[PDB]
Amino acid sequence: EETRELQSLAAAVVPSAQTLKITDFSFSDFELSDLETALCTIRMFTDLNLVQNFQMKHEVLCRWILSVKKNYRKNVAYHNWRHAFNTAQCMFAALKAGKIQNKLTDLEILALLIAALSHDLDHRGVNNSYLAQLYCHSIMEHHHFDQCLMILNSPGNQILSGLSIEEYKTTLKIIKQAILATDLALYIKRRGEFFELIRKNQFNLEDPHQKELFLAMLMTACDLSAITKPWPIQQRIAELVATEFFDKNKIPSMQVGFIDAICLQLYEALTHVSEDCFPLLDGCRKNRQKWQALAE
Ligand SMILES: CCCOc1ccc(C(=O)CN2CCN(C)CC2)cc1-c1nc(C(C)C)c(Br)c(=O)[nH]1
Ligand SMILES: [Mg+2]
Ligand SMILES: [Zn+2]
Repeated sequence: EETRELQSLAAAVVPSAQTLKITDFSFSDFELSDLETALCTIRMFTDLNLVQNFQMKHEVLCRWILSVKKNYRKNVAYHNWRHAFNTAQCMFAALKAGKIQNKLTDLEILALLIAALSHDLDHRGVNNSYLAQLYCHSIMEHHHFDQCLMILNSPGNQILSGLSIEEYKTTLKIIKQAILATDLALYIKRRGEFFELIRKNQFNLEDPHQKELFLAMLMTACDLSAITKPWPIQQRIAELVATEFFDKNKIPSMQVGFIDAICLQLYEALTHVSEDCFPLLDGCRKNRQKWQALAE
């Protein structure tokens, strides 16, 4: 059943980015099979020039995508492969349609796409604590990175084998920071600086410190990007979140609070960095109006 999936995936035609709607901010996966999401993932790698620039063999990338998909848990309502897949599509869309791609290096883009796909690996649900104890420091995100690394090191799955050891180490580090950044605690701590810098037109991507901060903010933006979706889609994703959160009348005001506290300023900030990411902010504002109206 596994080689069959690999055989079938490796033998399929990969449709264009246009055919697959993968450049749209309003993209939805509900109508896609797992196979189809795997094909969209290949297309994302190829059209970001990653397959070319890093000499990835087709069967290795296919196997890697399948390993990643398999290491999410289907029984988890929201934090599963479709969430990761959606997070990466949003990354792809921000890079392409959002014109973020030109601001970054090839290695940065490679790391971000891998991070996006890998950032919740082996997640067991927000209400699960499976522990050995010992608090935070982003323990879950460290686990996700560890799972990402293990897959990258797996026989037949080494899509980074084409990089030199120096490139490899640099990219692993970007991937690690990128995944660690999806800890909402780290986002809240590092937020203010990002907003402060933009507030004064002080923001500059050339400074390595600010580049790294931006990559962190970008990860969170894609991670949360379901609340930017067209209303019929957001309503449905919110169903999944609600299901995992309690594995419904207070939900509208929760969503408004979430949007106000965490989402709005982020998407406003992103749109400042790049005008073309505006549809994310527009979508987020549109969902605030819908949720608020429900809250009465
Ligand atoms: C849909 C069912 C209810 O979901 C939520 C409920 C509450 C929250 C909050 O963050 C609420 N608190 C309340 C206190 N406040 C300062 C704002 C933050 C987020 C969510 C939420 N989290 C997420 C992600 C972080 C998983 C998404 Br995506 C989402 O659409 N909603
Ligand atoms: Mg996470
Ligand atoms: Zn996530």
